Amino acid sequence: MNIVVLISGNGSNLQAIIDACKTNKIKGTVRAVFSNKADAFGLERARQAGIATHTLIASAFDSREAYDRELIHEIDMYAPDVVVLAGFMRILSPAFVSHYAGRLLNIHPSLLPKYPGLHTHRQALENGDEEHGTSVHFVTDELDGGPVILQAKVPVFAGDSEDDITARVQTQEHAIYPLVISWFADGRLKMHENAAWLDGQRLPPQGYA
Ligand SMILES: Nc1nc(=O)c2cc(CNc3ccc(C(=O)N[C@@H](CCC(=O)O)C(=O)O)cc3)cnc2[nH]1
Ligand SMILES: NCC(=O)N[C@@H]1O[C@H](COP(=O)([O-])[O-])[C@@H](O)[C@H]1O
Repeated sequence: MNIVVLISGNGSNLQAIIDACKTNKIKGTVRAVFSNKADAFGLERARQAGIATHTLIASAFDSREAYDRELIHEIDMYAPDVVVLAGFMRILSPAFVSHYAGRLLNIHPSLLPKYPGLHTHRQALENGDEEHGTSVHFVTDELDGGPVILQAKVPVFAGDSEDDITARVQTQEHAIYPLVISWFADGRLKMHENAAWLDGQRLPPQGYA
């Protein structure tokens, strides 16, 4: 099974996917890593692991719809079974999402539906929430609002800075994202429009395993 992952930055979630694949905890392999950022450190992590690297700068493209068609064109050389967003900072257009319908996955750092945009850790901190988290979901047109597959909650404390909530949440991501990609790789996980289905069971809105 061919996985390609899209990144915009450090690549710590990418690294976890590579390591799980390597130890066959995921029955499948990362064929290519795409970045929209030429300085993304995740590309050096891909490179050291011997995966194909591709940077595709949108300055160059004149239109959203246009950038996304070159990106579809290049991804499909690797013939992906699943494409996974892991830190990719761009809204994907209806066409992209329509093309990878059912096999497009993302990790969002909030307990969805709660903070469906950017700055979610700072929102948790400023609203004085007890509990923060992370959510793995199927990507849909609706920004950060496709069916949730698995969340992991985290405590937010008191003398807690954004960096502390951030690193605590990232720890959970590194454990639950390889795990839902292996349920996908084993044929367990499916979307049947707007619903996520694990082992034939329609999952509830907040996910769960
Ligand atoms: N269609 C779609 N659905 C999704 O649920 C989705 C999930 C993530 C959502 N992640 C993010 C990450 C960064 C930005 C971001 O930088 N947004 C700015 C810049 C414009 C752009 O994203 O292309 C903005 O104006 O919101 C947006 C969403 C990636 N694209 C998706 N695209
Ligand atoms: N909705 C998009 C988004 O903000 N995603 C977040 O980007 C980070 C990338 O980490 P990494 O570069 O170390 O993998 C991840 O922590 C992920 O939750």
